[PDB]
Amino acid sequence: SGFRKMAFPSGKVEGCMVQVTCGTTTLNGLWLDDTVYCPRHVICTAEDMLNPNYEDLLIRKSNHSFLVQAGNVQLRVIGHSMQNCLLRLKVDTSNPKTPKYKFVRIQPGQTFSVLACYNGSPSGVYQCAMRPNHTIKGSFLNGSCGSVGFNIDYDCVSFCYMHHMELPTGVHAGTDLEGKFYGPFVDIQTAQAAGTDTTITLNVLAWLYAAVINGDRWFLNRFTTTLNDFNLVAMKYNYEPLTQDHVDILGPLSAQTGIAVLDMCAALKELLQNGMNGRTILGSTILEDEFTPFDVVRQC
Ligand SMILES: *C(=O)[C@H](Cc1cnc[nH]1)NC[C@@H]1C[C@H]2CCCC[C@@H]2CN1C(=O)CCNc1ccccc1
Repeated sequence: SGFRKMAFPSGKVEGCMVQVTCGTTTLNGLWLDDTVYCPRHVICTAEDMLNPNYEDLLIRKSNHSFLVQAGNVQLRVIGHSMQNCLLRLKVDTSNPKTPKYKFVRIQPGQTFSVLACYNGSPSGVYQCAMRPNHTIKGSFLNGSCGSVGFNIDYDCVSFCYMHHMELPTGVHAGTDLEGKFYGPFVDIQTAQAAGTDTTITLNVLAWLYAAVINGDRWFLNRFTTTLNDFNLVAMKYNYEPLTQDHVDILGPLSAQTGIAVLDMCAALKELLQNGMNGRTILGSTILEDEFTPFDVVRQC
């Protein structure tokens, strides 16, 4: 019993973290086989950042402009190239701790584990959701660029996020491991806004199932609804529409608890319309939207 934010074990990813320095900037990189990936902004000076022409900045650099350190071992840079908003540095040593891995582009609403690193050194691990507005609500400080987000399936690490920046609102923006930003952002030091966020309805419902699996039942009722009248109320409270595909995804949880999806939906409508009246669900007064159905099943 019990239900916690739970990250994947981070060892496989820890063995890939290195330190990358260019001039006086030090930030993290990811060392897979004979390649190190890091934010290309590592090459910018204070002035360059404002309005960088990265192709111009990079052609001016050479292999010895980059220092890569793996623990206290220097790795020799023998090649460099641009990979959208990442640099790809080729090193003379293949990482012997390279796990089975792939690069995935995470979708809105999906979760991943973040390994926050400073100076090439892992510092903490936590779960985050890709927000509908293509930001993550992380916890990152200066020096954390290059920190990665990942999931694990069996043996295989699926890297999905590399951290670039914090927006003014205090949320975070970064790239996939092909170097393409999530969302409308650019790697310039200018104020950028994200779109208006919305709540991840599928995840809220999953969490409500988790609550029931853990014995929190007060918010259940016998009121029911159709998918359409649920959606009308969702829209009013800035919740994502719920689709039949989403309903289907909740099938196993629904079968496990004996609570039909639309009946839980009726439970959520009531929670949205009248609040909680001083009570908690899994210890929270907030409707939690960063556990997916999969995170619920895997844990409960
Ligand atoms: C990187 O580690 C940091 C991540 C962070 C900070 N708080 C939470 N996460 N982001 C660095 C930040 C943003 C990027 C955006 C793209 C262009 C470069 C820009 C550099 N950033 C700075 O804060 C720069 C601060 N001054 C500075 C000047 C010269 C060289 C390095 C840094």
